[PDB]
Amino acid sequence: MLLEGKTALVTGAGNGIGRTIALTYAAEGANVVVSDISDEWGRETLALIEGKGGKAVFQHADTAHPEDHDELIAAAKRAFGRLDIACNNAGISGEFTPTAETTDAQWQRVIGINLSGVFYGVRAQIRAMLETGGGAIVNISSIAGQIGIEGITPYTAAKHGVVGLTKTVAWEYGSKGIRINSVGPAFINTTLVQNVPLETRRQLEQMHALRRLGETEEVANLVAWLSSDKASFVTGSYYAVDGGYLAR
Amino acid sequence: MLLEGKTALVTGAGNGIGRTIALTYAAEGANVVVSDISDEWGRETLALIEGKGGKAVFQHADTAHPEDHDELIAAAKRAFGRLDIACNNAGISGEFTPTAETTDAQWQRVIGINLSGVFYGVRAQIRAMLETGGGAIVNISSIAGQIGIEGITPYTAAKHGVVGLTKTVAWEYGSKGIRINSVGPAFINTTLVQNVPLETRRQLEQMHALRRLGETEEVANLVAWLSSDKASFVTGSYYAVDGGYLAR
Amino acid sequence: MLLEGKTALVTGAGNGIGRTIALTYAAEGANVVVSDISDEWGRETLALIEGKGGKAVFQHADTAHPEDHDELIAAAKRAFGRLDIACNNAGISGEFTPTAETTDAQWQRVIGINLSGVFYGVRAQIRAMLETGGGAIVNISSIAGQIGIEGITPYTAAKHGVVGLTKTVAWEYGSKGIRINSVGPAFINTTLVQNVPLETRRQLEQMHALRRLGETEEVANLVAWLSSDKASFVTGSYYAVDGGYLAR
Amino acid sequence: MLLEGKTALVTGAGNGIGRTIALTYAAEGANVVVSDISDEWGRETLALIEGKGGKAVFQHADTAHPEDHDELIAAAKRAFGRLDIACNNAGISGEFTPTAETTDAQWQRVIGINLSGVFYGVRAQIRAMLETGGGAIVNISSIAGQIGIEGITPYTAAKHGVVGLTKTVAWEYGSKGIRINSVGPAFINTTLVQNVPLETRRQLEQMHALRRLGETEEVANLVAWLSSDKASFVTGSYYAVDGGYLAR
Ligand SMILES: [Mg+2]
Ligand SMILES: [Mg+2]
Repeated sequence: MLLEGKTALVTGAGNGIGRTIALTYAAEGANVVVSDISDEWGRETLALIEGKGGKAVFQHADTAHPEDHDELIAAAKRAFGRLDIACNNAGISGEFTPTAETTDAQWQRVIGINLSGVFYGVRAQIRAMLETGGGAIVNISSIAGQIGIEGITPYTAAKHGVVGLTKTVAWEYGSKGIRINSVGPAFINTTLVQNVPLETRRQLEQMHALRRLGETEEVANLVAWLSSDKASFVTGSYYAVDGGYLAR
Repeated sequence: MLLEGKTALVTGAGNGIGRTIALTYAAEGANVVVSDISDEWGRETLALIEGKGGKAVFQHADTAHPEDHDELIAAAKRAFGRLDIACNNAGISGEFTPTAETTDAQWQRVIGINLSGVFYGVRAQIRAMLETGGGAIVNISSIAGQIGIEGITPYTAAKHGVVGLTKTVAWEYGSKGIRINSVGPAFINTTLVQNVPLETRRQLEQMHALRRLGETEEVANLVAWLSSDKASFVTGSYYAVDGGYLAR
Repeated sequence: MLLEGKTALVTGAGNGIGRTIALTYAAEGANVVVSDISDEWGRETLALIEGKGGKAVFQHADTAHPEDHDELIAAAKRAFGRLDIACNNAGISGEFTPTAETTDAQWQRVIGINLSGVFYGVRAQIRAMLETGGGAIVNISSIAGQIGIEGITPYTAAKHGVVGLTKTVAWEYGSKGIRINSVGPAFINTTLVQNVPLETRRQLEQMHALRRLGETEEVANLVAWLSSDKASFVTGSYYAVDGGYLAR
Repeated sequence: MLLEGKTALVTGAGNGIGRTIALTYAAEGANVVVSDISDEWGRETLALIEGKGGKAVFQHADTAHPEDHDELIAAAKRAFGRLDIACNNAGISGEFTPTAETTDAQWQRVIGINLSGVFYGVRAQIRAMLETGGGAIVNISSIAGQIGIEGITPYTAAKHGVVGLTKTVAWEYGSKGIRINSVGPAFINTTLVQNVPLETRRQLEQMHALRRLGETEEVANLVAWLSSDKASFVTGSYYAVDGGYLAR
């Protein structure tokens, strides 16, 4: 086990990559504070964990609301005594819309969830970890944190911004035992990409060196490693899980 | 003359890098729409342009307000008939504050000006330029768009976000006559920077391979070149003007 | 056990990072072909592996000689029957010498070992792995594959070259069952580094966000993970183990 | 004029991007030392320059031979008194060959010309510039200095290596007034790409945001700017001229 005895929080854990991250953290021996804006999906992730003999609680949060992060910290300390690990996993892309046609609401919503929500989490997490001797934070960025993808200017800006805030936090808090890294998935086999046409999926697949999409466990495995004491010299860094996407 | 007969917009043109960009645009023959949140400062840059025989007007805009960008486009159209070039110069980093102590207001203000304001500007500028055959946009990022600087998490996030949205927009509009690139200054001898102790400047200087700080004209020269038809194969890219800061 | 039943080759395995990589591979259950230019050092690493109950052999190779790579493949095939994993660990930077004073012999030696030797190894390893269904290759680069370090132009060139050839090979062989990635250590507490003055180490330490040097096990842990089936969506990519060095 | 009164050397100047660089340097007012391994092509470039009223000489060099660089320096000092500017422009890709099939001679030849030849030039140039108060060096890298291109492992490694050696030289010599930068062209309309099929050229074109190939003047214009006093805060940096290639 990678994470025996450690307490981990995961945001956006009711579905997709966040759900797998939560399940993997618990399989690696972590106590997990599952969070999602959906109570139904969040509680289902919790039930998944408990059904496999893991230790977890569910706490609702809208990560775009600063105040909800304090409730997350509170839940961790109350259930498990300390926060060792946090994963800021978040929103989706939004709809594909050219920049000239992108509305204020699209820009604001994507920025809110995928960038501001990460800052608010990271700020609360740091505070908590500083009390119990440090810890490890992983921010889920994207390949869109390194390259651009047409139609999703807001997400690209957000995901780049996550890569940046990882860098400055690493230097601000490295002395004090907080590691922080970003993870950059490419296209992963989750709901949204499952609903598009075989032709479009083949097109996406062909943008990867491995010529397939990734699985959520392939991302989670990385996240779990970066969250572990095996990663103790790893901070301020972007870790792709991109099947070679960025390499061409 | 790199820019004879062109019409350029410069945001944050009231002082520092943005003032010099505006002057250098006029010196290279462009008509200039001077913008700034401060009307007094914006009017001053206009006065310096006009003093040398340049053609310019001033138009107030709060670039954090989406609607004010329409007034800038309109001013360009009213004074000179079209928009050929835009430089989104944006602002400053705010006070150095570690992430765990950075307030909601700090985060929201710096994001709003240095990231959202650039998106609202790029959006408006694309729309305008598409009416008359295209043009060139230069976004001023920072070294902070590529590395972290302790104490300015919000600015680092924003400036990384700027590098990302440049990439997307370049692919979205590359066939439609629009080039867009980002510029990454390091520490530049502005009035703000001038006042810090010879010791602290000696510390900033030593972070550059040239072992000095840059001048605003060294930034503006690059911006002018990137805005010109000499740069006709240059798009989607980040151009440091950093005296070697990123190279170590 | 990340690597049960796998057979791994490690070059430059006689000491430092390469010795620890080899041990950690054996500890994770792989058979290990130990290689090094120094037979005494290579035999020592073999002895430490065998002492713990690991399965290993030693095979001399000068990795700068293309033909010696054939002897390494053959040793893997003779002792364990196939090659599943290879780590091209390569060497050291040589003496710090400014570019204008760097000799032909310095340039040619460092390029030969740290760049050409990696290409000859990757070439041989690809050929071998293609015979039995594929495998995983990890190239040890450096922070010097992403930034410059004064006095080691040849090493900087080589280590950047390693990051590049990783990218190409990943696309060339990604459909044929081969993953390849690069690892970028910063300054690591090897015997070489251990002997430098507490002052000079304090200067190297301060260049890392963790404000210390790394341990060879912190590098090897990453290498082992990247060599394993947990890393099944990871290819073409650079994975720092740099304690935050690149983040400023 | 950008370069009035300055003396510039260009390598690989008998054809393609190097020839255009030479012609542009001379149009910008520089005295030019044209160099190529082909005397015939080299002398034709010289005649082009002289026919437009420029000042230049031709000096043969094989840039893979260290000794030939001393002859280049000697020619500059003898004809024009000093070296202000140098452009290390070089070889070609070689044949497209998968890594497992690439021979020792292919790896050695491409590395020799595109990497070692750049180091040997840079080493000689530094020495010369240090005598007359510094200057500016531009290294022609490629998009292959940032990404991988299947079939050209040697060129990818070489072009990455050029990006790296630019970084360390910038820091070693920034104090002493030497600027050094790399330029990264994408696919440019030169002989080799002119001879491939419309279908293949359309495929290449489609890898650029501008959806066309670049022209040699678009590259030279950049090189000339980076070689000029307008670029005085620009060093250690990679400047794409890639039509947006790297941005996706
Ligand atoms: Mg790409
Ligand atoms: Mg740095």
